[PDB]
Amino acid sequence: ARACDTCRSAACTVYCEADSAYLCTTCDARVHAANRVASRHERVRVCQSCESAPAAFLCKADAASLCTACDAEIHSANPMARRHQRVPMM
Ligand SMILES: [Zn+2]
Ligand SMILES: [Zn+2]
Ligand SMILES: [Zn+2]
Ligand SMILES: [Zn+2]
Repeated sequence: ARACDTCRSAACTVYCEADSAYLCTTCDARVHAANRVASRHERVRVCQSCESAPAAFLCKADAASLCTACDAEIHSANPMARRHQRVPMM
């Protein structure tokens, strides 16, 4: 798994575009509790397939938030995966 950019001792779980940062859950809380300005940052779950990119699609059938590339790889695999309905997370 991609490491947290601040603590570099835990797997990242969220991605913050404004900070351009992959963060584990505790570092995410510490960074955005710092003040009201930071607390407005919108964050997204890190892809649960590759765990190295921000997720862009939620697939409830797979119970997985996936980045664009993992979403395409997983759902082109075969005709059952191809019918999965995903929710754009934007
Ligand atoms: Zn961390
Ligand atoms: Zn942020
Ligand atoms: Zn991915
Ligand atoms: Zn799926």
